[PDB]
Amino acid sequence: LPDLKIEKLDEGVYVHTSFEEVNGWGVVPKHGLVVLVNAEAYLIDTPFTAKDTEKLVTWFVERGYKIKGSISSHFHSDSTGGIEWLNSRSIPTYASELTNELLKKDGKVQATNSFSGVNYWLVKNKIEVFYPGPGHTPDNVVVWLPERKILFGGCFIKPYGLGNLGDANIEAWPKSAKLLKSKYGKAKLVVPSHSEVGDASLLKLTLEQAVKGLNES
Amino acid sequence: LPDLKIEKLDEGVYVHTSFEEVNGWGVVPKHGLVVLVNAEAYLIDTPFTAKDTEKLVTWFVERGYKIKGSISSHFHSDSTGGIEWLNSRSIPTYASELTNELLKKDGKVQATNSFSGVNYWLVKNKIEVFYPGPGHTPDNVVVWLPERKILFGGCFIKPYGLGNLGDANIEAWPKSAKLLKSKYGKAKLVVPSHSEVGDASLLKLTLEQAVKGLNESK
Ligand SMILES: *C(=O)CCSC(=O)CC[S-]
Ligand SMILES: *C(=O)CCSC(=O)CC[S-]
Ligand SMILES: [Zn+2]
Ligand SMILES: [Zn+2]
Ligand SMILES: [Zn+2]
Ligand SMILES: [Zn+2]
Repeated sequence: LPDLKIEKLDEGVYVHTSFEEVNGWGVVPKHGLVVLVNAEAYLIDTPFTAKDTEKLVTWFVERGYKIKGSISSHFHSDSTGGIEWLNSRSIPTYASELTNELLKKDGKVQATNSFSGVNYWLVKNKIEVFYPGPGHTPDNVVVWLPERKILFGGCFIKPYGLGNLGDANIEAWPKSAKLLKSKYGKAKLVVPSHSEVGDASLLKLTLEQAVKGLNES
Repeated sequence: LPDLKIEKLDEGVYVHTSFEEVNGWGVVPKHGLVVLVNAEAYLIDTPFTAKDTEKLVTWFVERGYKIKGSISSHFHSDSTGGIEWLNSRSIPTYASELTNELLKKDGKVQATNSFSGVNYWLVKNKIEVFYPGPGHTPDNVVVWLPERKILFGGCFIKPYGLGNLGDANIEAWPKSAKLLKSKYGKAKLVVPSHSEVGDASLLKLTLEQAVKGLNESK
């Protein structure tokens, strides 16, 4: 129910929070980012709804920033909710190939541009996308911002509990978390989708929950 | 929904973590400490509920420790949630004079013992309470453990964002963070209520947030 929030996180980096009812978890807040790249902006994950997606887009257009593109970390509606609206406005949308396949599998609108592999540059030297392997979902990817040493973990970063295991790969999660931790331990900030912001320690906490998660199975 | 956990942070120093839903912030983790003193133990902040408080108290008595007393960093329930139970079970509870006055204004059970001023020693040469001035709340105070160079920052230490500003004093917070920074810049470990443990750098980060808070508010 709470209204969308837009808080500046660091120079050129904003955190947008939307809220929505989630079967069994009640009202859950979702964090995404809006990266500024020379008068232009990029959305890292869309708000749950098309309305909040537009409010977000509009908020930044009024501040002088054209929306150059949007990237979704995984297929769950809390990262892809506003893709139909964005595409209708001809705004470039991106998602991994695995993500679009899952979106198509569940009867959802897909991103216009796909990509795959270990690393992919949405924007050279400014916005990099990394795939640690299956965990929260088979397709989950993270977003790295070299300049600000900021990492958007999305729904892969689950420091206090693995949450929604509906599409989780609990067998692979610990291996994927190990990979992510050694790759971005240099992170100054880690932004989770459902937890508050922290540092590189959130990578360790996630690894422990995953490990715990598999043992616990 | 996540269960209460008690992890050893140092020698004679544990970190208790409890969770609870908070409108607008989701499932919020809450850190508090448990300092040991000769088979005795003091509670730094209490879990949200009486039940968690009970499990906490037990885990330690169960280990052969007497619960000498408890102290709450500020009035929000994530610090005073179990004062009712601690009093019921006749256990020494402490809260600042301003804290007990706010608890009383909010129709909440107060702490048996109060205290005022800048510095107050819950335990001389071992446990000290300090009041940096208004910030996260008009009453927030911190706890310093001299014998370990460990400072429990409380909900005043908000290194990556100020958080729930409902009772925050935005104008005063930056000066208080300044005072706090210098006063305890010699900390080896700063423990936040809602973030992971770190070192003195968290004092710097908090100040920056506060300042960005006041500038961002005018
Ligand atoms: C973590 O998964 C907590 C539940 S929020 C949710 O399930 C939305 C899709 S990740
Ligand atoms: C910091 O305030 C994060 C939210 S926790 C809260 O608002 C209740 C205890 S201060
Ligand atoms: Zn998800
Ligand atoms: Zn999610
Ligand atoms: Zn508080
Ligand atoms: Zn708090």
